[PDB]
Amino acid sequence: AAAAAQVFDVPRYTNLSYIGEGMVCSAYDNLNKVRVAIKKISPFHQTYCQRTLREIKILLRFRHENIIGINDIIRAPTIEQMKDVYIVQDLMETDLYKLLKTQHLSNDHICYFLYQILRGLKYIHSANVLHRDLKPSNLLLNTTCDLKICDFGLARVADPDHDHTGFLTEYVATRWYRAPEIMLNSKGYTKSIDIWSVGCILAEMLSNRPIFPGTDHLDQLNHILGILGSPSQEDLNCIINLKARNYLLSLPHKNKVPWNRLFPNADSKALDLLDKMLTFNPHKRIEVEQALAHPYLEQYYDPSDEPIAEAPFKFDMELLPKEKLKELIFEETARFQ
Repeated sequence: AAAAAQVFDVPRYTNLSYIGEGMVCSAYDNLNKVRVAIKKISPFHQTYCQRTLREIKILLRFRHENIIGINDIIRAPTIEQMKDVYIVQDLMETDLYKLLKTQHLSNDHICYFLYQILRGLKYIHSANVLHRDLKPSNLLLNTTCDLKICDFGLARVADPDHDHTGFLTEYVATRWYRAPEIMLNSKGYTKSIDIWSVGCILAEMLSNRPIFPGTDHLDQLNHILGILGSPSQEDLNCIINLKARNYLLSLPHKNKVPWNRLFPNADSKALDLLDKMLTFNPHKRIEVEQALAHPYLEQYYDPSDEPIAEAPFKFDMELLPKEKLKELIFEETARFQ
């Protein structure tokens, strides 16, 4: 086996450079005569197996310019010999997290990046899937500013009928990008959770800093309400959950901070769209198609060039012992043999 730095056993993928977290390496593709990214996955806890299968099932079903594809999957010919799985993807120079650490974005780059995020999200949502962890780290970029959404480990089939839960239920997705209803009464099974996260990304593109950098579960909601202000009577009436409603009523009144005061340089159309993505009430929050159609994106908007999914996930993929998930992972990866 080739050792990277330990076993990283991948025929047609010759040259090799390490790059972060199993482990990830750049390599050269001898069929396609391009460098590629290869993720070594060794998942066979139950947690890692459910995540792995879900991500493979989703990525293999999706085909879209603004969603990372799976080029290849390397594994053993038998379940017995299958210990690791290698996932081959397009090599992308950077991500939006790394870009925003060092580079101011022009309004034209902001607009183009936001257009590609929403065009990929339109496809995702059309497949009845929620990403549930959209953040700068999960938006890959190449040297010509093509953007691809990655990391479907926390994705779920949408289920708005079963989205209700108790106050401060545990949640896994990244704190700073979590919609306020996650902290109040939501399992994150509605499409409006992804639109909130895109709004947070747009704000981050405008200022090179997270707009809601909460230190904890409730601090995150306080950061949100410090900008949005206290929710209206009507938005609180939508919260039936008593502990969540009473929590909101316990908070000091806060006035809205206008977007143009936070972002005095920003295009006013960008701020009008930001406002509509970062709406407290998920029912009033803009839908992905409405965001695409917003005036800020008018230079790009083309519904005939914004495809929807051929094969949406009609039903939940249910939780299964490891042995079954390993077997599922084996079957799902069979086409690359």
